Amino acid sequence: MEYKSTRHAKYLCNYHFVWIPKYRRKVLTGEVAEYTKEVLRTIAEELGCEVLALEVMPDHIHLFVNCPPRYAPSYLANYFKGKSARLILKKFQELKKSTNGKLWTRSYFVSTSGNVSSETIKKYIEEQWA
Amino acid sequence: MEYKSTRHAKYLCNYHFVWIPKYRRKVLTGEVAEYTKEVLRTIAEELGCEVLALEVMPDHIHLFVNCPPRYAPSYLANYFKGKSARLILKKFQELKKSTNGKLWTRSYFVSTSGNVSSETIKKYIEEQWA
Repeated sequence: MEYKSTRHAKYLCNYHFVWIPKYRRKVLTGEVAEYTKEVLRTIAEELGCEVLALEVMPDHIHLFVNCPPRYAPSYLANYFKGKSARLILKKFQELKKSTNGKLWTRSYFVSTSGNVSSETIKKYIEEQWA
Repeated sequence: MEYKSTRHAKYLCNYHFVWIPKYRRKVLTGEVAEYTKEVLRTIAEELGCEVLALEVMPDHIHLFVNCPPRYAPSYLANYFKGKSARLILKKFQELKKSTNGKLWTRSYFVSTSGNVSSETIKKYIEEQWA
């Protein structure tokens, strides 16, 4: 698709993150559903990532993102999860109390994406040699 | 594709790294090209990454690795390149001379690979409940 590039590196790192709430389905809904969409969208940009897709559901979150090369997928997962937890619960005191603190589980799913043409490889090379 | 699992994360992280040497004059070939293809394999197993394709043409390396979520693309890119430089130079002192410790330029190309289908996502959500 389209490639970002510092003089560091010409890169394209697309990750799908996917994770679930700690207690089933009395949570990600209504204002809660939307603030969650707000906060992650801006955590994404706080780091320099781009939201490519983001669906929130009462059973799960699925956050598809483009991200600078300095970030480990693990760091990213724990970051989105970590800081969304803090935000949501300080914005919905109700939740904090009945989720006993634990809004997420300590598990996550991450999957890379993109299917790289042997043409752009050539491009990088030639526009490197020059 | 093939999805791996630690205690607290399910992952697939396929990256294509591409980088170049400074000089050209049959610098990556035969004697070298064989060791290059062999040290990167080594370094890959040193990190827990597992090589999915690796090609060494005089003009470019194209390593295609699947890696643990704990490594950031940068850290890997500098790791393969930096660590391979250090060895190749050692057992090819002739080239260390006709180069002055300058095996690669300080740029690189990384790109993610992999799809995600809905089936995949549900399956993960669906097995995280029990």
